[PDB]
Amino acid sequence: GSMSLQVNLLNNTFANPFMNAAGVMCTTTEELVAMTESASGSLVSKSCTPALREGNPTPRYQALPLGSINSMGLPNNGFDFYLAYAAEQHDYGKKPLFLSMSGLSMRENVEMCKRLAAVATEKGVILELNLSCQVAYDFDAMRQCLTAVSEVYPHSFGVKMPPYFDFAHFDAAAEILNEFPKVQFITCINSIGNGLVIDAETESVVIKPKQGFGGLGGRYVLPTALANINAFYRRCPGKLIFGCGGVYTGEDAFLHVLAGASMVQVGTALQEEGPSIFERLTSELLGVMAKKRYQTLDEFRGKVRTL
Amino acid sequence: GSMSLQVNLLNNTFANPFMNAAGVMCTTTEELVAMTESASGSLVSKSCTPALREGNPTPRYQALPLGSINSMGLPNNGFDFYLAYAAEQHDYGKKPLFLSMSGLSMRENVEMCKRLAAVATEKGVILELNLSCPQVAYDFDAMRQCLTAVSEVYPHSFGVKMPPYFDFAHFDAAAEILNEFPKVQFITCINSIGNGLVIDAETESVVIKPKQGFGGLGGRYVLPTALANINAFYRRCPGKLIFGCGGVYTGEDAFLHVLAGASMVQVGTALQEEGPSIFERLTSELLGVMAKKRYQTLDEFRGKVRTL
Ligand SMILES: Cc1cc2nc3c(=O)[nH]c(=O)nc-3n(C[C@H](O)[C@H](O)[C@H](O)COP(=O)(O)O)c2cc1C
Ligand SMILES: Cc1cc2nc3c(=O)[nH]c(=O)nc-3n(C[C@H](O)[C@H](O)[C@H](O)COP(=O)(O)O)c2cc1C
Ligand SMILES: O=C(O)c1[nH]c(=O)[nH]c(=O)c1[N+](=O)[O-]
Ligand SMILES: O=C(O)c1[nH]c(=O)[nH]c(=O)c1[N+](=O)[O-]
Repeated sequence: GSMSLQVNLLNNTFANPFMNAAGVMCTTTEELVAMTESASGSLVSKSCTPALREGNPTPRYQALPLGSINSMGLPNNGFDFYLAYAAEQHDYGKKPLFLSMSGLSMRENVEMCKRLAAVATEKGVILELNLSCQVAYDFDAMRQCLTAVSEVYPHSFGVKMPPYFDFAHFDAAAEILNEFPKVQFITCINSIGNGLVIDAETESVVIKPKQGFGGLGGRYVLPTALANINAFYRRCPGKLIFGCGGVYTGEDAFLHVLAGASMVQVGTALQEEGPSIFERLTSELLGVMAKKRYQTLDEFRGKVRTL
Repeated sequence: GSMSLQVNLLNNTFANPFMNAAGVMCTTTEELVAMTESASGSLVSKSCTPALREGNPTPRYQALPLGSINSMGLPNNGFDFYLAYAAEQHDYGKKPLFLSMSGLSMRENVEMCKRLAAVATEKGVILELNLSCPQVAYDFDAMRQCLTAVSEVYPHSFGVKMPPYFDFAHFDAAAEILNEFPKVQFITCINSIGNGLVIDAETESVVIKPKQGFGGLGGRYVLPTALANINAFYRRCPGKLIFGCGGVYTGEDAFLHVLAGASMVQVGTALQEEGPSIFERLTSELLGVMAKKRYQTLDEFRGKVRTL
């Protein structure tokens, strides 16, 4: 049986659906290069602000048996850096590039988008707009953010969404997203926000910022991620869903795709394993498909059976 | 060292902080009796509606390696039934009783509370008002109005069962509302992480029937969210007690709930999977944890989680 993890979307061809989750292993040149050199089908740069940010005091990330918790504080090299990477450095012959943007205000997103436009046009970098860096838990702030970006940014882009936890919210968020035809992918999900990990041995939290509260990733978040992927897969039929959350194995990735994911992003697992993980994941996902007699992702994407 | 899991709150003494989570093993008489006969410090009856509800088509619960997912649909024997249990059958000599209430409207809650009042007065049953039934607690206006309406007609302290929140803006907003109501003397954090979707890779299907497979997550999945909420509310509602609920499988998990601020610790998924004998193991495990850590009482470390 001939098989393929190839994905075609956004006027690009991807060798496989895998890419890093924004913020994981994608902050520095070396990381971006490592992601480019990896087996991943794509990569996305660390969510950027107009200027570099040191981020939060450490420890600000902690790997856990069931995932991770982090309150990084948006450390990044600043927009110029990621723009320059996209404009001059990235080898688009190897794989497409997503640039994650997380302006701390509408104005910042507008100004970065205005500059990104030309690089997107010339080089084909694709914006993933981080709406979940809060913003998308305020549907008005979300609408305004998307409106502003859509107004100034003359390309399709995607949005990185925080998880929602009820249909009213799935419906409200989809309704808004569907109002913006430039939003051509939706990445579900960012962390499950503000969990609190307590180490029983130390009787303390495990990250320093925010009294130990931080975003959960990893095994914790898989059913929430699947819920969100599928929810928006159903509710935004005009749009692609990128899955993100709880992917450690080809099998997990298979679940993302069944739920409706086109690309599958890997955060916590990648953080722990390094970009070699993509060789394992592609292999595993092919293995899963082989055992299940699938040849292409199209054959089961979004086809999760309900009862 | 002499150690105690005793908890004292709302004019009651509890042998230990453990109780079932509302909805787990507390729907029928047999279940309520078993929970009463168990080693638990307390119990709470299945969230009730004014009339019986058969709930959702099955399968509507699935135990999972990392917890559970359910969309039960509020199956319950109806308020009269739980009121009768509280009025006539429950052995208060054994342990205090909580009655979970989940009217589908403000009016329903008001009408039940009107009737619950006398029984609370007479027998000392304590209301846990479910504001997170699959959503009042994700609508702050509704929440305030609901608490106002209930507070108007219910002349007793009670607690509220909250859904998890996921940011400080919501912890603040929720806490601000709850702090407006002095009758709200405890807050139970948390109900399920709502509307997860479990997909069985083997069957390529969801695992519960209602709502296209979407359902509330419990168990290991939810512990850091539960701890976050417990602690968030513990911090923001200093005049209230927090009951922890979410992801408790061991005395160590319970120790974490208490460290985060919990007074009572509710056990849902783990209890579903192990039955009420779990309470002997949990009390034993928590005591063991405390002995190792040189704590004698829950007071000593409740809410004392160290930040960096
Ligand atoms: C250390 C770390 C940094 C992250 N940085 C970003 C980021 O910059 N932008 C973003 O949209 N998400 C960021 N995330 C969230 C991830 O992109 C992903 O949504 C989340 O971790 C769930 O995926 P996982 O379960 O594979 O970890 C970060 C997560 C981690 C753990
Ligand atoms: C089968 C089942 C039924 C439940 N029924 C109720 C209920 O009637 N009222 C309520 O407030 N919560 C209900 N819950 C939520 C639990 O009370 C608890 O908030 C949640 O499961 C998290 O606890 P856990 O991790 O120990 O399962 C139910 C949960 C399960 C799994
Ligand atoms: O703190 C982070 O960098 C972070 N952590 C996350 O888990 N998700 C994010 O979106 C972000 N962010 O700021 O873009
Ligand atoms: O569907 C349930 O019974 C259920 N399941 C939960 O996980 N939480 C609830 O509050 C409720 N409820 O209706 O009261």
